Amino acid sequence: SAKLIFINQINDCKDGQKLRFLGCVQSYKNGILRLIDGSSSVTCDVTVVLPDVSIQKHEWLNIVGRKRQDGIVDVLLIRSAVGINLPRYRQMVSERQKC
Repeated sequence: SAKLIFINQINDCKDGQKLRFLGCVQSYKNGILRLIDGSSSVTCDVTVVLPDVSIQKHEWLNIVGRKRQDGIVDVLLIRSAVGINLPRYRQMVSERQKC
């Protein structure tokens, strides 16, 4: 069960921790997906190209992956977040963390 967090909290987590977060595609080249949320960013290693994951610059994606070290996440699964209500998403994530 991945901890749902913002990209700006990834560096607070322990190496090897499973995480789920949302990020906007800055670039996707040669196996590396650079994701940004506001002023925070994370480099995501999409180590294997698997079926059914269509990525485009500037789209928002939901990532489940493992933290490798600060700023780097090994990806486990990618789901599209087209149409996501960003402010509501942030309130919901934060509400769970208020727990």
